[PDB]
Amino acid sequence: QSTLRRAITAAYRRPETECLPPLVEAATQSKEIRDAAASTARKLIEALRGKHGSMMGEQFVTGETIREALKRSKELEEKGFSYSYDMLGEAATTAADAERYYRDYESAIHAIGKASAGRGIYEGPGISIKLSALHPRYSRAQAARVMGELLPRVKALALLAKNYDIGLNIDAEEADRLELSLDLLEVLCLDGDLSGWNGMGFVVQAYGKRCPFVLDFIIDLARRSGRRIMVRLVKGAYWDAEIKRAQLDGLADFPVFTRKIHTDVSYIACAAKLLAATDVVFPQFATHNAQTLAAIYHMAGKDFHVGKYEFQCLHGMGEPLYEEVVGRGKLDRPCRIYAPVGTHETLLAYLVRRLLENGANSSFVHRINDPKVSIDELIADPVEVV
Amino acid sequence: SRPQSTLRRAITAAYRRPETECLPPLVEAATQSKEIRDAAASTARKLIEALRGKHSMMGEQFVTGETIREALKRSKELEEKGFSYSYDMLGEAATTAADAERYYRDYESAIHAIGKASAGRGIYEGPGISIKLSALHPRYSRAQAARVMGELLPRVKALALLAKNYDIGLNIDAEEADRLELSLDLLEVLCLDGDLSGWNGMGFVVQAYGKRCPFVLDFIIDLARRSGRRIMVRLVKGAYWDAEIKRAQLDGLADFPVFTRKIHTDVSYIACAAKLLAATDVVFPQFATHNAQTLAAIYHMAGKDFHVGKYEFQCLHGMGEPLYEEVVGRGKLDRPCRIYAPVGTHETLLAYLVRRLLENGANSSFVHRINDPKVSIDELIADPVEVV
Ligand SMILES: Cc1cc2nc3c(=O)[nH]c(=O)nc-3n(C[C@H](O)[C@H](O)[C@H](O)COP(=O)(O)OP(=O)(O)OC[C@H]3O[C@@H](n4cnc5c(N)ncnc54)[C@H](O)[C@@H]3O)c2cc1C
Ligand SMILES: Cc1cc2nc3c(=O)[nH]c(=O)nc-3n(C[C@H](O)[C@H](O)[C@H](O)COP(=O)(O)OP(=O)(O)OC[C@H]3O[C@@H](n4cnc5c(N)ncnc54)[C@H](O)[C@@H]3O)c2cc1C
Ligand SMILES: O=C(O)[C@@H]1CCCO1
Ligand SMILES: O=C(O)[C@@H]1CCCO1
Repeated sequence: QSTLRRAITAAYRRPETECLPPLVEAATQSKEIRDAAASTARKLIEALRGKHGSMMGEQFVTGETIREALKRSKELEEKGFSYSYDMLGEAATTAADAERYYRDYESAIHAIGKASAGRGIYEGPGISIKLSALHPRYSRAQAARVMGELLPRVKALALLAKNYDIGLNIDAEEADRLELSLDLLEVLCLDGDLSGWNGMGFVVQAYGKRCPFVLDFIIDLARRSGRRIMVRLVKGAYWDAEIKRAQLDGLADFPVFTRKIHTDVSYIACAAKLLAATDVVFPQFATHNAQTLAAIYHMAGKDFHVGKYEFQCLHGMGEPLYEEVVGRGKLDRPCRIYAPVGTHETLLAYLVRRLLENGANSSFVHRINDPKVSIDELIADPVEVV
Repeated sequence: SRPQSTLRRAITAAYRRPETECLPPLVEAATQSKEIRDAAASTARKLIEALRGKHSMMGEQFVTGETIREALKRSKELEEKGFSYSYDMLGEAATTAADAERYYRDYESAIHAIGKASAGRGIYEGPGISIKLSALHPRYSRAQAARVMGELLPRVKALALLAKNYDIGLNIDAEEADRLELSLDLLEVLCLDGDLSGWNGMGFVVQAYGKRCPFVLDFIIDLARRSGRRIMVRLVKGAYWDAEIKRAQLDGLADFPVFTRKIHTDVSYIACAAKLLAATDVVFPQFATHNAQTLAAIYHMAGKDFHVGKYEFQCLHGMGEPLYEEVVGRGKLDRPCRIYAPVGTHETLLAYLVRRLLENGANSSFVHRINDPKVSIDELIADPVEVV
């Protein structure tokens, strides 16, 4: 327990109207930055609108096996992309399923680590894992017991990632498991067996009210532990399910925002916090929204080196945008592709979240193709609109 | 004894009966002769081979129109070929009274439009409507059945009266397993309501993935006999499987209200089809499926005697037309098919579209397996009843 942890717990269901003022202030940019970002966003969107899958989900899977996915990665790697591979799987319901997912992650780390061949955590590939894949009652058992049995499995995977010097990211799932996953991150960052490795990564969801306070805790943890934690800032993939759970629970105040523009303001405010902490954390700005991207690109300033920060996108969604970003002819910033690996069976749940993401009228990836939506609207600054 | 005590006790007893105890009577009822199985395999092979010689996640292909007027206009082409329609004004799980009132008015306006378009074609040849009870009562899943019944019954009765006045079909869609009992009690009250006399358009869905399915059918067939209504019965597998599994896990159940082996649902469907085909005097069976093997099995089970009004097939808009173009029509199988036609926009599409992705994306689904290079035609035409 700490002042930083208390701020997280107190924010869990803080009224939405009380959450917004500090985010609005932090997301407010100078006129020079706003004008530059609007110019960059317009250029990106005009390029996107010069560009343009089925329910088999083929668009979203990088390969059936890690061997297949690694072979298919060379073309984009020399263009300036990197990869984070995800062996598909989540919400294990039996011990056998959790054991199989563990074996999949373990085998992937060996293949990815060998393929990395000493490129390190920024220039080379990494892996993403879901804690719900590794424990058979992740959401239905007591958090203390879940973390206790989960810890040795995650530590063993992190030790392999350290052996090869690759990144290992913990994906963020449902809101009620944020606290458990954060306790696990803290144990790992204080574990001397992992010293000298900066590959531990952690996702924080800007649609969540606790997001800035989680970031304060992580930034402080990185600074005191000496681990340069990789922090993937996302909006969030489970919004519809969080709303349904909160409505059923009789909750007046939800753990997530209910207006999309509030999530957008939260993201920019949290990006400002991360960009002020690049000494101690490695921010990873995961977004397909060209306005969000352009804002961060200008907020980050003129100084850049590989390892300072990166962007990220999902395989099958982000390539049109990021082909306008990576490379010396564009913005010369790197992007890491989240690359699902698996069979069609393990793909299904991930596909549902992609459908909720692509099919929502509020999503950038839907609006970019909507004839009713103007470029002027797409480049709007969320602080100015809210 | 309480009215229908034996039939009602059989439904309740089946609710969470162990799967292994449910299956033996279904396997026997679903067993067909070698001669019929050979003929059905030949028909299924032809249908699948056609399904490839003649021929999106965002699901524009699943919605017939944004308004009922638009949907009705777009229906003329397939009606000309011999298809019929059941229109669904998209929307469900009303969270407020205002939402439930909005959906009620959507349905009411749709019945007037569909009824005008029907122009006296009647309940079999002409279009109908499908409704979801969760759209018409706020917190349908949460409120006690006493409060839900007392407010929902007058609304559904009013819609049924409008459908009677135009002589069109009005079908109650089946939703989550925990609302089966309420919906069935509502069906009974409507079927015994003299104000609806002379109209056979009331319809009801039964889900063959549910353990209660044959016992619900027994209750419905008996209800048809005592009410004098020829109840339209849509036999489906079911659309909420993934959600039912998750809910039963969170409910702490040792035995779930749905089957967990996919071929058990197939056996259940065929057994229930045999029961319906033996009761066509008092119910109108509507076999909703996109599975060519299921379709062929029922086509042969039904035998050589057919007339429009005996039974029909059904399919979802954007899924079933390629298969049923090999079914409807004299040179094909000469059997009718009704298309379930959603009407709405992105604001009301989400829940339905999720169920379509889970249906189309699942490795166990026929519509996925037909495009799977690892699945032989032999496997697609195999009778699942012989596996068990
Ligand atoms: C590489 C990568 C990794 C990711 N990892 C994770 C992860 O581990 N865990 C996770 O949960 N997400 C993760 N995400 C995010 C998620 O999968 C979506 O991709 C992301 O939220 C889309 O945001 P955007 O900026 O591209 O799009 P935008 O269109 O700008 O934003 C869409 C987002 O807004 C939010 N939203 C929509 N409607 C509302 C509303 N009414 N009220 C409040 N908020 C709303 C949702 O978060 C939605 O996804 C990841 C994304 C990427 C690109
Ligand atoms: C016109 C029409 C109307 C419909 N109306 C309704 C309705 O009101 N309510 C409703 O719930 N459904 C309804 N359905 C059914 C549902 O929407 C699907 O279309 C249907 O279940 C798919 O069955 P199939 O025979 O086409 O395909 P198949 O591929 O043969 O069967 C797939 C089905 O098997 C079941 N299943 C999958 N995995 C398992 C498993 N592991 N264990 C047990 N069972 C499993 C599911 O029911 C799944 O949909 C309707 C379908 C049609 C065509
Ligand atoms: O699984 C999901 O949908 C998100 C995107 C990638 C990681 O977590
Ligand atoms: O809504 C659904 O998904 C099913 C199919 C049509 C009616 O009920």
